Amino acid sequence: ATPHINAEMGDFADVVLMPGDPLRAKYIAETFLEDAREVNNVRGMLGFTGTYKGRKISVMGHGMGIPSCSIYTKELITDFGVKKIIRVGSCGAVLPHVKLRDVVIGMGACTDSKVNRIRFKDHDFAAIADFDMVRNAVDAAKALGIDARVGNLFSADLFYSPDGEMFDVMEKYGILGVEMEAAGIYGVAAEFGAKALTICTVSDHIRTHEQTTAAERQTTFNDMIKIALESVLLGDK
Amino acid sequence: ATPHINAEMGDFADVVLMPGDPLRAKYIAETFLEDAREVNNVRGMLGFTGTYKGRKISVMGHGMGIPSCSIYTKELITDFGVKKIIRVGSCGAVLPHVKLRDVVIGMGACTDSKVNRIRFKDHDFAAIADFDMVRNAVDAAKALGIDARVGNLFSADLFYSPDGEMFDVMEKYGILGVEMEAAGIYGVAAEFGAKALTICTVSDHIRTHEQTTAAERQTTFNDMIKIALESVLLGDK
Amino acid sequence: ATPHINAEMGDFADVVLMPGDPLRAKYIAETFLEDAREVNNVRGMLGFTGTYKGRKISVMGHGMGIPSCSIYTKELITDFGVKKIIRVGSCGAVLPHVKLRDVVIGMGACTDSKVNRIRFKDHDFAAIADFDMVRNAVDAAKALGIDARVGNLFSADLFYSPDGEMFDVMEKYGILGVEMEAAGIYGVAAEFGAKALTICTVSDHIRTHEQTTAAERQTTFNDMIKIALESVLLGDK
Amino acid sequence: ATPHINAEMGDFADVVLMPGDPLRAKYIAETFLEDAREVNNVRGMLGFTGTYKGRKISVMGHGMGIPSCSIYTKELITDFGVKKIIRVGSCGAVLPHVKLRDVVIGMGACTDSKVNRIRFKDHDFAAIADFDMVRNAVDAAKALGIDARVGNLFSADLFYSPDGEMFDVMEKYGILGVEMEAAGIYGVAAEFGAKALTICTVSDHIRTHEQTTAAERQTTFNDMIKIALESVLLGDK
Amino acid sequence: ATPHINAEMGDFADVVLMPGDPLRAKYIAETFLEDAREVNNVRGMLGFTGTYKGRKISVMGHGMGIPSCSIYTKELITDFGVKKIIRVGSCGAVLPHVKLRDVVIGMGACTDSKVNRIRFKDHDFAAIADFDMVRNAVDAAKALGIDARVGNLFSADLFYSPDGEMFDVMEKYGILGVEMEAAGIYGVAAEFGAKALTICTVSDHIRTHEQTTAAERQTTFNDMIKIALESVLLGDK
Amino acid sequence: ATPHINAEMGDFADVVLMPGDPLRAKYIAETFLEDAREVNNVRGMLGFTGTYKGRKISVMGHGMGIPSCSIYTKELITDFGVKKIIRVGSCGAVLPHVKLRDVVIGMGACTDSKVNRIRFKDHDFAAIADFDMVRNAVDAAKALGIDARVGNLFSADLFYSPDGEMFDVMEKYGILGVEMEAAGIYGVAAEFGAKALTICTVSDHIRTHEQTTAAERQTTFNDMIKIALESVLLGDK
Repeated sequence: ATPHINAEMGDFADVVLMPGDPLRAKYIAETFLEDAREVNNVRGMLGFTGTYKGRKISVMGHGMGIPSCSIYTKELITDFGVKKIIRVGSCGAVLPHVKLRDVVIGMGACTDSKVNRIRFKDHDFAAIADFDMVRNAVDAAKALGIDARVGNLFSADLFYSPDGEMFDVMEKYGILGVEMEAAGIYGVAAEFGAKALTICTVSDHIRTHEQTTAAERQTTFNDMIKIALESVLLGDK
Repeated sequence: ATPHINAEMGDFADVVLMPGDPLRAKYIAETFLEDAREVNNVRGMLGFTGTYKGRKISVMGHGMGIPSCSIYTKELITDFGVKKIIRVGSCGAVLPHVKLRDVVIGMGACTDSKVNRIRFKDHDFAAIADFDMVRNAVDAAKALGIDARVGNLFSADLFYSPDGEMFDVMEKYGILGVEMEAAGIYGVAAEFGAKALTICTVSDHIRTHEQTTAAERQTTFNDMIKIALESVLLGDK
Repeated sequence: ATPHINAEMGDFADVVLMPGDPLRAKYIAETFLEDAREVNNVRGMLGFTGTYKGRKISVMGHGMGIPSCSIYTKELITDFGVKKIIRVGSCGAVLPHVKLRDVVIGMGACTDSKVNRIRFKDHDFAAIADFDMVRNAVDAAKALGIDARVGNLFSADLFYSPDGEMFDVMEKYGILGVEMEAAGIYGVAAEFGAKALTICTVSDHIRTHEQTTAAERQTTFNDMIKIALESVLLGDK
Repeated sequence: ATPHINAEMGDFADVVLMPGDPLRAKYIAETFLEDAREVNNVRGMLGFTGTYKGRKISVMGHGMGIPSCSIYTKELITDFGVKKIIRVGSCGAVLPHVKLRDVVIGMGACTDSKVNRIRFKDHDFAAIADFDMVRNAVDAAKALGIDARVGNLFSADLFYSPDGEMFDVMEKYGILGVEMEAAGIYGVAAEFGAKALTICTVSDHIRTHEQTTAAERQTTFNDMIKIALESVLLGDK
Repeated sequence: ATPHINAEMGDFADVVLMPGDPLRAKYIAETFLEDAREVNNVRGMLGFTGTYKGRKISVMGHGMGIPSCSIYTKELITDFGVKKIIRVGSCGAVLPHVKLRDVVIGMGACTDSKVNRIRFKDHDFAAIADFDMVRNAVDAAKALGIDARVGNLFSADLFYSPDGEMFDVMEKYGILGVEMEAAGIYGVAAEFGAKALTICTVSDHIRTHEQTTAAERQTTFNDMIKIALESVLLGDK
Repeated sequence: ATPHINAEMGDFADVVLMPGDPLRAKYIAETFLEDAREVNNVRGMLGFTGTYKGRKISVMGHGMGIPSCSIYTKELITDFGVKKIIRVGSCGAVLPHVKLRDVVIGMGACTDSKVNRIRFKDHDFAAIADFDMVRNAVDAAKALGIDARVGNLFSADLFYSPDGEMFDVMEKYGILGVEMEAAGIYGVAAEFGAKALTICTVSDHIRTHEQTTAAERQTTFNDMIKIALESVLLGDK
């Protein structure tokens, strides 16, 4: 047990899927995991562990923002022996040619935060994902007939940024999606030596204002989860 | 409703007390408020509205870190008409003379987050609280026989910081307590024209590694909620 | 004696009001103080010490800009035993709802300077005044029928700045007045463990370019100086 | 022609291998390509275009440092239709487990330069390689029996950095090798919408000041050239 | 008349000598100038205009610190048509081979201040002096039998800096002396197209805490003022 | 001897002229030098050593950009005993009055780079030249009938910069010319206690793209070379 996780060593698997919403963690456990048991709920941040096709896989929320997820990722890595972390979430798109429901693989993650600068003596630290985990995800995605876009994500600190012009800048450099924690998870991974990956589904477009229809929204969410779980399977063999 | 709050205009009172833990919000609502009704539950971020000495008071968690609490605070103001936001929580003390169970009123808040610079054209924005709210808290505390320490808090972005040297700097300029969102809340209030204040209690001492036992923890927390509540009543005249 | 102050320990009272202009210090000495004698004049910075209602009080100029006043405050603190510093001055207003002749109290102070960042390892240091000194000033004010505006001031490094847009940002973030040293004084106070406060009178509106007349200037100045002296007495009770 | 390249559009192939040294470019042209011809030489920066297994491929020196390689990469993309760019060079290792002769593939590239921040509104731009090109390079190496290391490189502006503590920070965050231009090339690629990748051989080890011998560097260099040329062929399939 | 100078157009000569102490201005006027009249005295900042060998010259204090001297210089250039400014002052040395009483001419001026960055889009602005004025100052010195040292000065915002480590860096890069306004003057000069220069005598040593004696100081001061005056004559040709 | 220069001790004169292009190095050596012998050719960076009017001098290219020239400069000073470096190149002019074919002497050098900040604890280092070398050049030019302009240059990192606005800020602050390495050389000269100077001729206007013929360029280039060479002889007196 750590200050933010009421669990003991062994209660978590070596790989953890982390959605933002703790309730999404509940859903994944009850929909894709077999014999899933609740391993944590300290601050309502539900966490579960179970088996997917015979492999033990844990699921837990990470809260909103880099500060939130950084805490949870550090403890899991340090006190629970977690080796691989896969974040599953949503992102908004700036690129017009990037449509809704598109699966985005965060090879790297640009950011608004200063976390990386504090760690890297105010130099540019490229927050990147693990090559093998990205590869596995790509291979697992196309196996399901889904075309995933491997590229740059943008981790924002402020969901409500006062700098509108930044969207134009993001588009010019081709960031695939803007979310709020990929870069942080990557910093934490590099610092404590673990492997990480962030997979997102474009839920809404900053330009062509439109969100996914609830039904299709949940369908694509499940496609993403399948992609994640399958990549893990593909990753240990 | 908002993308992070499943409530309607009118479901929230003009004053909202915000602890970090969703479960603490529920505790306050069920122990101090009368006829508390759940008004929010999207990501388990429980929100409740009730009564206190006739005064309509709301309580809701804000999560961990500046980016998390910033989203909720902004939505409560712009979408639910909240006028005053009072953060209740705990902090770590760095100064030798500051002891556990001390009540710290964050008149100002230092931070290593870049959210303020993004807003203030990369200059120094003194994230400060509302004066009358600070004063109201000192009056309520004094009436309760609880001596309060008014000063600067430090909102860290990384609970697990790689820069252990910063604690010395903090001590050097006498920061009363270290926590994770005061600066962001003060940043939001100033941007959207609201009033904010963060009250904290010393739960641990950075230097002399002291922690409050479970019993004291609950006791001091109660004293803190008591202070914030009476504070609001004082501010009505 | 110091390289900037030709006096010995005892020549200065424990509290010292500090106007910008040394000529204004001479004024206060002979208009408000009793038995006030000149204790310093090294660089024209006239310093005086006398009595107000039997309380020993000193008055000395601080020059224009943070680096200037930072020298005098530092020296008074460490070599002349000054406990409280109360800068009394003028400022310009950006907010339309802030009228000429208004007395603004600086609870916090933003700045274009880098001094704070040099001290605070490039982070965000909230340059704040002493709380007790703030309410004391506010109380003295109301005792004279004056309702002071308590908030953020902005200590500019450049009177003639090549950045006009900065005023707009100031307006949206509610800064009450633009002056040039509160931030520095607050930084010094925090570094050497002393208490400080800055009270200003709106001499002009930067937006609606309207200046206070020499007549109004006198009347408001007297009022402010009165407030500062009375607050001191309140702090002795 | 451009101000730095005396060639007509069409003289370069859609893919360009770029070593730091122009003489090494000539070496690759005469040693690995068939019917290679000199397509540029304005400043001794030799540029050749020839064929490899029937595929048209160009080779051109890029010079030392981000400013030098940035000029060339941009011009090739914008005025010569170059689609892919592969930098081949050496790098020094700082991690204990990264041995000499090891082939390092820069999936990402950290940096000392301010070029990225100048493009990215002073935020963190994660300079990354093209996922497909990285994958192809890994497979090409695998087929040849070479175990490639995929990860983060560090592009330094100062070969002789007065800051030696940086090497330890690099070691702490797992950078695989330090060179001088990958981050710049990746920045240009993202700005002008092209594909890039840098492959390096570990020729020196910062910690245990060990270096490769004349024989070791010639042989390992050719292995790298093969991996690059083969990764391209693999990319057309 | 300006917000800080009650003089009128024409009251100032095309060149002004600007010592730090307003009193030194008085001394210069009442020693090196004939028919000198007090054209300014507002904040005790004495400004006189006289004649030196038929050459009309003004002298005026500028206060201590970049913000102070920036105001006076700006107004003198913009409203009083002053074409050349010559700051005369003391400076502490850090280089061992620099001895007390030495005459240092600042061709350039490093700094801690953020004023330049605000002016230069956060880039590095080389705060330099006017060449001809430097060459003339060297010549005047030669004729007077003095060997002046031309190089970099360091204009510090903080006389009581929290980090003495910076002094080692200053030494490392051979800076001749540390004062508090050269960089601000040079910035204003460039911003408005005026010519400026700063001449300093080594009043003390940082490493070897040794201050110059008042006796030596007076004569040295006179030697420097003579240099600055002789140089003005050389520039008129 | 060094990893970037395959020459030996004594093979270089204590002074070295450095054009950007190594082909130019060859040109200068075969047009102005007597018995010039090739001393280095490693990366095609042609270095020569000869005699001009009895005085032994060297010429060597430095490549494009601060990083490249920083490498060569450091090695010449620390490993080959070079006492002074003169960079001979071209620069684009922003000021209207600065005409084509004019000779600009960089007394100081503003920059886009972060190298100086790395060396000067993130403060403003005034990248300046050796005064003596500057005045010798202006004199050599005057003797040749050319009135050189002495002021500030801007050493840019990006030849193809996305921020087109910087050109107006430069214009406002009077920079004489834009180029890519002066601030870097001056930085190395300061770190290793050597003397440097950069002379440039206006090849074209960044504003109105006025382009001069290769013939006029050739001629003007030679004038600059003659000035640089003569100044060296004057430097021996």
